[PDB]
Parts: sequence; structure tokens; C-alpha cells
Amino acid sequence: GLGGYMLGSAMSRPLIHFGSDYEDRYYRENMHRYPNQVYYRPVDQYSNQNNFVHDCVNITVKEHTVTTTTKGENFTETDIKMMERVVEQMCITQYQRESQAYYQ
Repeated sequence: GLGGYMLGSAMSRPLIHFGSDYEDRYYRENMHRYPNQVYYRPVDQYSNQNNFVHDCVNITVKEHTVTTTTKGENFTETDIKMMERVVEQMCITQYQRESQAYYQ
């Protein structure tokens, strides 16, 4: 269905904290297990951030999980937490960038 969407070219990874130094590696070493892009629609027709991010996270984390399970990989509950937060941060980033270029 992502023909009816947009996909961002490769993004920054933020360095999200979680609460253990163990998790600093469980994120940082593991970055390649989480997406480097996010799927969306632009601010055209869909000027909100809330359901924009929540649906970007739905679409992207679903699609990325399928793309994992079709390769017989899996994700821990912590992996979903990271994924969700990175994916939200990357979506927020893109939307804030295009929103600012609209707010001008």
C-alpha cells in the first residue's frame, strides 16, 4: 500500500536512553535491527502530528516486523520500545522539517 505514501531517504539515528548501560549497547550495537528510514504522508492533506506519528509508527513498525519474520528473525519487547521511539523521533524530525518549511 506504500505507493499511496512517502518514504524518507536514510535518516539520522538519535541516541535514545532507556535506563541501563546494558541498553546503551542493546540499542547502539543493535541499530541495524531497527529501520534507518520511516514511512509517512507529508503535511499536504494531513496537517496533524499526533496521529501522523502514531500511524507512521503503526505502518513502519508493522512493515519492519513482517520484513523480520519473513527472514525468520524476531524482536524482544525492549526492541519494540526502541523501534517505536526511534521511528517516532524520525517521523517527528521529518514532519517538523516540512512543517517549518510550511510555517515560514
